[PDB]
Amino acid sequence: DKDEAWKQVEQLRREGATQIAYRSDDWRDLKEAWKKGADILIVDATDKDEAWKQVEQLRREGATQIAYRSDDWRDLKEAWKKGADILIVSEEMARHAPKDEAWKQVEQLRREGATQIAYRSDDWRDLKEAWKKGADILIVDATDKDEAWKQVEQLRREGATQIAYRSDDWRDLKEAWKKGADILIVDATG
Ligand SMILES: [Cl-]
Repeated sequence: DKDEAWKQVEQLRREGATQIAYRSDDWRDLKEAWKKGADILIVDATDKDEAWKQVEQLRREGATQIAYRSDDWRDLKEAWKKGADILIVSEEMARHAPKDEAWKQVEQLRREGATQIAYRSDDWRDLKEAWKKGADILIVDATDKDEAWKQVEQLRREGATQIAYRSDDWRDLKEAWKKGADILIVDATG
């Protein structure tokens, strides 16, 4: 629900968070979240066609940290061309053309100015290996909050510099933040 999701952004802003993220398929929803305190606007392209047009509008509106969630490297490339600077990928990307072709293609983009790769997983080893191969942002997606907070904590101890965590509940996001997460993704897509 849009109203409740926006409220999560607002409460996190009131708590002092400065790297709030917001995930939606709709640029108008993302623009409102931006107004309310979200700095990272995640365009959800997971089941949509030409979702890079959402990136185009957000670019026009003046947002500077637009992310694009896709496991299709050609689609991520087009999103980058349309103004996305954070490319959010997962294990599903290595599905097609095995031998890191997809990963390697997103790595070519990472060499383009401030372009960053974010890798999401619910699996610790997956996340660690993605970090080793050059992921800039590590999104802890385990739904066992106990396991997720242990992973946020260990990433901090191991020196990961941009740990992210996703929830539909600002209270969980605040707990992740306290434990070392810097990027707090409000995600009411479910
Ligand atoms: Cl995401």
